[PDB]
Amino acid sequence: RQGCEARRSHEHLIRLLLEKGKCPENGWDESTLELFLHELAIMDSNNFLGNCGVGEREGRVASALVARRHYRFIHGIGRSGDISAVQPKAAGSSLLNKITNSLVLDIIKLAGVHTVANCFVVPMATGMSLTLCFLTLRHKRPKAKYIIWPRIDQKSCFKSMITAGFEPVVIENVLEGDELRTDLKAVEAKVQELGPDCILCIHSTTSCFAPRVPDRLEELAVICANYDIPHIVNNAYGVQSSKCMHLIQQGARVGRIDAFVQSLDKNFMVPVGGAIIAGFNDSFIQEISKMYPGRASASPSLDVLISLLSLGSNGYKKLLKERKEMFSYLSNQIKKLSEAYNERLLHTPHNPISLAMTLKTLDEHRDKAVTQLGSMLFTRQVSGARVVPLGSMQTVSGYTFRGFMSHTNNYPCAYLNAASAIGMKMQDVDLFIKRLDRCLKAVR
Amino acid sequence: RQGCEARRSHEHLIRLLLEKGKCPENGWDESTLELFLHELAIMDSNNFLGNCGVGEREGRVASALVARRHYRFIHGIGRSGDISAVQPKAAGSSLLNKITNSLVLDIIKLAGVHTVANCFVVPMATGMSLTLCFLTLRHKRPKAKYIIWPRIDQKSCFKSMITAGFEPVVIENVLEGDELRTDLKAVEAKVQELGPDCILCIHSTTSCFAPRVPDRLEELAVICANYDIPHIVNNAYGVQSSKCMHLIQQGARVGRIDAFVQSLDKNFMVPVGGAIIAGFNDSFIQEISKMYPGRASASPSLDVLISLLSLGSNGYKKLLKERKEMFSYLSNQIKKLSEAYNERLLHTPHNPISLAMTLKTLDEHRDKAVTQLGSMLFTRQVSGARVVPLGSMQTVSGYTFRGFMSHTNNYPCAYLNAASAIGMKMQDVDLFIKRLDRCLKAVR
Amino acid sequence: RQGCEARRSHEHLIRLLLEKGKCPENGWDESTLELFLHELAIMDSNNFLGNCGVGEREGRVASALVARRHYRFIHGIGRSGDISAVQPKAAGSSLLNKITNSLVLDIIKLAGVHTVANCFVVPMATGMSLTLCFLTLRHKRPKAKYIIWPRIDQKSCFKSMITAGFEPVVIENVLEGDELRTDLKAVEAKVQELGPDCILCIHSTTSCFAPRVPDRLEELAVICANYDIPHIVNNAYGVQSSKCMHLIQQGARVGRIDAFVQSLDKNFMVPVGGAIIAGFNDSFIQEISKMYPGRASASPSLDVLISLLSLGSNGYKKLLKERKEMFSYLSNQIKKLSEAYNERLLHTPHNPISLAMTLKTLDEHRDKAVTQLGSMLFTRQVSGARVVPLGSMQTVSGYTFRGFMSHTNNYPCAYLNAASAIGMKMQDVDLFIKRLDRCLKAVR
Amino acid sequence: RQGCEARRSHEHLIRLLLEKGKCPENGWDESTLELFLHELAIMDSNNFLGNCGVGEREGRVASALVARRHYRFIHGIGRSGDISAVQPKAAGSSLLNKITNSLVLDIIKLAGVHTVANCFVVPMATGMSLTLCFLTLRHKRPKAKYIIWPRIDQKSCFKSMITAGFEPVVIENVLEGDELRTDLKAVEAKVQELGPDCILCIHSTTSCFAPRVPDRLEELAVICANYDIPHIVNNAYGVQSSKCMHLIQQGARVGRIDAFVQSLDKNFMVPVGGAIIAGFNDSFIQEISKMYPGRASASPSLDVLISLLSLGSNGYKKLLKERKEMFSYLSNQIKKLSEAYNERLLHTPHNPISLAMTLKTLDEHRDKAVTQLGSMLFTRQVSGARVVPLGSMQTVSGYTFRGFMSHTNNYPCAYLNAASAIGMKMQDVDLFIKRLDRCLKAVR
Ligand SMILES: *Cc1c(COP(=O)(O)O)cnc(C)c1O
Ligand SMILES: *Cc1c(COP(=O)(O)O)cnc(C)c1O
Ligand SMILES: *Cc1c(COP(=O)(O)O)cnc(C)c1O
Ligand SMILES: *Cc1c(COP(=O)(O)O)cnc(C)c1O
Repeated sequence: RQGCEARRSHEHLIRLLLEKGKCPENGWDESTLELFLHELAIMDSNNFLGNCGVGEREGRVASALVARRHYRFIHGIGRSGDISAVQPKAAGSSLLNKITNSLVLDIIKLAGVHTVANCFVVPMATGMSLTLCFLTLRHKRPKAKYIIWPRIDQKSCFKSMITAGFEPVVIENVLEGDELRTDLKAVEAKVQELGPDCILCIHSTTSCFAPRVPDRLEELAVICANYDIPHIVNNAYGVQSSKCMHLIQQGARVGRIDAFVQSLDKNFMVPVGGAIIAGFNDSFIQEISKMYPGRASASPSLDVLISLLSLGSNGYKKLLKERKEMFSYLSNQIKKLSEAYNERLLHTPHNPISLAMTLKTLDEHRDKAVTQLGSMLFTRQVSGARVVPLGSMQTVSGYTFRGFMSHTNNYPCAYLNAASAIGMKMQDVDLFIKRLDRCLKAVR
Repeated sequence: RQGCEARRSHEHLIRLLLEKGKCPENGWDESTLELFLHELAIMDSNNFLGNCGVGEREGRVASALVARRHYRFIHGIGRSGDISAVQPKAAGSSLLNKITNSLVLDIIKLAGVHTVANCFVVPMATGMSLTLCFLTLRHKRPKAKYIIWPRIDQKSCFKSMITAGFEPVVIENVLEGDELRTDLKAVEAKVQELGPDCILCIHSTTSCFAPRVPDRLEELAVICANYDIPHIVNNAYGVQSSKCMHLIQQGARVGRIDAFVQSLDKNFMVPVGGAIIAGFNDSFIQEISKMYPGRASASPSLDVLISLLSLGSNGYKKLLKERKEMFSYLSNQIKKLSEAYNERLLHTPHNPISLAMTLKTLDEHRDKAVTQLGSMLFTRQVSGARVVPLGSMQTVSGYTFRGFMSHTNNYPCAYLNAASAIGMKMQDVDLFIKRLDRCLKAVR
Repeated sequence: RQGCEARRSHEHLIRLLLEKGKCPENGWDESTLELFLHELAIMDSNNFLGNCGVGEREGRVASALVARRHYRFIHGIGRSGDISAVQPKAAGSSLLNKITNSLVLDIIKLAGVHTVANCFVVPMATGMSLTLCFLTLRHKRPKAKYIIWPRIDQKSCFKSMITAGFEPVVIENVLEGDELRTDLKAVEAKVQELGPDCILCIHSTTSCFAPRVPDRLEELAVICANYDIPHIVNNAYGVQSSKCMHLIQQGARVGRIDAFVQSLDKNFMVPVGGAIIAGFNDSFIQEISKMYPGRASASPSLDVLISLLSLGSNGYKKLLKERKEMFSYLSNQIKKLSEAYNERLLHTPHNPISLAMTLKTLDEHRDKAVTQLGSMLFTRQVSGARVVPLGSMQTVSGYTFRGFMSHTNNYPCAYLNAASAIGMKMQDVDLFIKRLDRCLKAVR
Repeated sequence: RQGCEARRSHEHLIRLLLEKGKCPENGWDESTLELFLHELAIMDSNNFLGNCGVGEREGRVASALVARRHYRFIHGIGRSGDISAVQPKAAGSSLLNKITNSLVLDIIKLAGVHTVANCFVVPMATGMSLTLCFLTLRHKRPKAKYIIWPRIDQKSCFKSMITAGFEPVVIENVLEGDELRTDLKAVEAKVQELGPDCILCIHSTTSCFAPRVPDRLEELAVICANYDIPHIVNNAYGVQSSKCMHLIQQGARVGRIDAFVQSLDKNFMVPVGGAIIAGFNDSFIQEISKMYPGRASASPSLDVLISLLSLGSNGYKKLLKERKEMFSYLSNQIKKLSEAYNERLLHTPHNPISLAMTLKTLDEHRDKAVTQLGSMLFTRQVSGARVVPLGSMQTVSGYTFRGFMSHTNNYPCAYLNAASAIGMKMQDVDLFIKRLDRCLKAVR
């Protein structure tokens, strides 16, 4: 009796997801969730009882291990041409995809950009996703050859411009105290020296390693609005930061932001290889969508859908709150640990995720020591702790960087990065701090 | 006693996979396979006991459902810039990826291209994968604007040229009996009318729907070799066909093939969204690899690795043999079924996968009937049976096709497609034939 | 859409199960099966979304891996008063239990005992289930002290009588050709000698190792009926035999059979640990059930339900046909191998499952050759093959057997056992034959 | 590389388990756990790559879903002669069984009975396991006919004596304040009256529903020792109580305790159906084990092994601490709620798990108000909450109880039960309190 009435309780919660398309506040139980997924998957034609297929793409699976791990979703997302089209052979995977995007939109508002208009998950890394942005803009701006780009030493966002077949105009950053920041004069100087006509867009970055900080999106938004140049923001892991997101929201408010791009794995704790393209003008975001040729994996969407339904927005809020606390906590431990070493926490207030500590007391010249500290942390099972020494030469797609990983040619000292990224735990910091200590003692 | 000695038996079979990198002849038991995968996954730093992470990309997972369905592989494939580089934080996923590619190479030889030099799985559809080919060629051929392309009515392979920012030079096909084939005169005519300098490459297609057939790769290979123009073959679902593959092998032999591109889902019965880029010149295939910006999903590779280890090459040989038999069987049933309807099997011998049956006895003009047959098969749970009526106008990225889906502007009659793609079963044909019959009777 | 009409299809198969309680003719698809189970599990109170529990047995599960591997079925079957009883806290578990027993009833009819009245799965193996039968009979026959038992050398069925707290009266078998068959005169003599009121039951055995054969149930059914003594049949792995089953059907037809018991795993290829108790007196089978104190595991019931739902009655029949055929094959092959060694196949026509080959030409007196042969096969990973030398002495629970494993005190010769049990494949026979020959050559 | 040194880490934890047989202090990671299990399962002969089987019990599994959900453990535990015995065909199952019993021994020490000598998991629930105890005692005391049993109203433990084939001698409890406690004088009187040789055992009970409290085991242990009678303790859910456990430890210290039995699920949050039999005479516990006829399910053993390996001893202690605390909380909260309704918390200090609240102010004589209250809570999805009106009459196995569910013939008042059992959360208490108040307001 209370049996089929128990079902209704899960049902109410699924109806709510579909009819409003926002995250649940509290996460779903696994039971509700898997129920939901089986429901969807049986909607796909490959999962019809007594189907017959005489096509070349019938979603036949050879290995039951493969079918089951994908919850029997096989046909991917989109149609032949358009990636945002309801697949006629896959009603269930189409709806998976629709819901997923909707949930992600919901979170992006929740995270600080309450005026975001439209977004979609794309099964590529952030780099290739940025590239798809550029490939779309080419068709809108025939004359353009150049992408203006405030320097940031990440091989993927840089390569994305070159993979799209454009030329990066590398605007160095300005040292303001400890921070490396947008050189607004140099940016406007280039627009004029090259002409709005010849600029594909300005390519800015929020989330980054200190001592760089998030670009001055407000001012760039204004510049772009004025010269009628597209603005594309690399927000790889900025969704988890209130500062980064408000900055984007304020940019949209006073000027022009055409699209911002975020990594799924970095913001949602899922496997690498997916991303979100998002914007404020609905039709442009659709256009980037339609520029994608063919059907794409449904795997990244499924993960994010699974992850958000289990968390609910309250669970994501909790991860965000804890990242903020873990950031303060990591900073204070590094203030304490540095002072003890006559090093200091570099003063980088405009960067809310990443931190840097001086390594001035290390004789890199005589006995490579900054570098020896590098491999030492890796072996001692510390990861994500980046060491940046002086005088790093790296070549990438032909362009040579001087001072690579410091986002500038001559930063005053070598330092060490650490970050409070989402899902970090207090044990992470304490182990890091203890192991760091141990490592320092063995070098100086 | 025979306990730890039982382990050695699985071990021998894993050692064999690694030391030689070819498929097992007979498939592995699931036990060996999952053992193998757990082994690999524990090699990834995110799965180290007592790891600490202070980075922004630590492969943290929020949902255990997500971790487990990916066998705990989280970090994806490649490094920041280069997709073929051993990820230092993911030794296990790097090796997964290496082995996967190696296995796929092994199969491509087994399938008919015994001189293939190098290949790699890429987590994008075939369309975007073709696009990555073009984006790579741009940098090698600065002057090029045009891609010469023997017509084939598939929105994705066509869009791939435009997404890469080039212009498709659409070479119509020549009607030779029932077959639509490469117009070699028109192709060479364009090379000269435009100049080798201005051609990015020739973009040919093997696997396709009848009455088109695989392009004359031999002759095009010669043309491309002569005018020093790159040759890029769309082999979307050709791996499963001995004719298609030998054709590619013969092309490489007498001339120039730079890369050929295949869908994972269509050739290996896995979820959509992945592909294989392959070639004969090692360094070029590496170059396309390095053109990809950022880390990519490891999901498609895992599926193909899982699928091939379970099948072994003998299992794949068996699927291939059965596709050939199911093709004969499907043809004979359609000869019988057509003759009974005063229709006929179109004579399309050079096409080994797809078949077509005349629908001349259908009054599309008066009562849409060809089209009514279309939705009717869909509702009756038949899929992959394509109906192509006369006078189909479709626009795609600006270009309008006249006679769309017939690969020509004025094909002599409407017809119906059916194909023997891999993993098809005799029940598929018989259900198709029965349901087709039922559908015809209700229209004529 | 096509999507929602899809669920309809699976609901149809499920509805049909619930209504008629019969096995599907054709196996269910995994998707339908897992859908079905998820519906059931959400019906247990521990899986309710709003539930709060303040009891001692609330179905709380600590480990997700444990929860998930049992499809979230936690409460077991029954109530502490009866296992046949519906659990108020677990309507889904309760439903699973009823469905299972119903399907199993179906298959017992299918397999040859078309007049079975009642049965139930009990999560104890065949031995303890026989004990549960004797324990029930105790309260029905206060004076009874003895169980009359035609000898079969298997420790579980023998211990069952002692565990139940009764005294086995071992009745020797009578050599007839090569066969060991029931000594009917000796059985009726013991009845007469001890007096019927002192006999708890007669305990017969159908399935058994050659040269023994299924007891003459018809004659025993007659004796039992005439002397008004309970007849309990050990049918551990007789469900897979039309012969054994027909013999039980015949016994019920001509005389008296109170219960027969079968192993879940031996007859249905599920893990060890469950059984089925069946009978013709519905009231009496209910009494054996109600004699069980407390709740019981639902795991074995779940295993068989999954198995029968995936195989369908057609799948199970196929296994039974394949078993018959492998029996002829294994037999012919052993006829052939024995000749080459001047041994022969013992003629045991009345045993449909198990075969015996003479080992008369190995000198166990002079050199363990028989014994060696056993361990030799064991090391070549042949399992099930049983070697029986002359004059084995085994004491079980204080009772000594001469010629243990031969079911008789003095059997003509040493022999080797081999059987065709459900799921055996030709490879099994060929590998066994090849390895036995290699082993025979070694010892000689 | 770092990868191969990784496996080393998990092997270390595994080695430590095998060597010492103790619970890990900190829980295992799933990856280590699943690695471990896979190693074990490949050690069973049914999982051998080269195996051929020609037997009746070869571990063949028809369904992959069944195979996989049991981690490919198929053969069960033991041999048909003894369950403590190593299976030659299943070294991994055999190993799993030994490890499980060892961990469980560890936890029983941990939980308070530090002098336990021996135990084993048996895949029967607590009732049948008590039966297995009486069945063993039969052969040890041929004259014994009676089981002396201080009354506790729970049908499983009562039926266990009857199922075993003995006659319960029900000893009424003595009202002491609000509590029902053992009537020691009446117990010793029955011994004297019936004679020790006619008593199979005395059967006491620790865990139980308030107002009953754990039997005075110390006094009973003394009596039992003096009169040389076996003492069997029903400890169904007492492992989670330091009090109940200390009381068993004390009884063993001062007098005689032959075995005590506990439920797997009630004490370890695994599914229903398993139990643990433990004692201080190692030889005697071995006899209870060897009295089991045949192979048994390994599922319950697997559940607890997974559970204890994931929790670790630290995890289990945390659950026990949380249970104590929720008891105070639930108690204070019930003290508060009762006052508002002019009811009181019955004073039952000696019962550490279960609480009782008076329902003296509801007129069950006039209007089912007590009974209504029960069904009312049931519909608001409160489970475990038990309502006990005055003068309930229940006949179990032909024995009639007055005031059934109250453990006495005439208890002062109707009351409501609530318990803090392992895994209870504050939400449980708050939801129960809120809903009980809403239900109390309704009835009045
Ligand atoms: C499948 C296929 C493609 C690739 O399509 P995607 O959806 O991008 O994988 C291209 N051309 C043809 C003819 C195809 O069949
Ligand atoms: C992660 C990240 C990217 C994107 O890298 P992918 O590997 O392509 O996802 C780009 N720029 C920065 C600063 C990043 O942190
Ligand atoms: C749980 C319980 C039992 C055992 O019940 P089963 O259903 O057989 O596991 C026995 N006595 C008491 C007091 C119990 O609470
Ligand atoms: C299998 C078998 C049994 C039952 O053995 P269990 O291990 O208790 O399941 C009983 N008698 C015979 C002849 C058997 O083969």
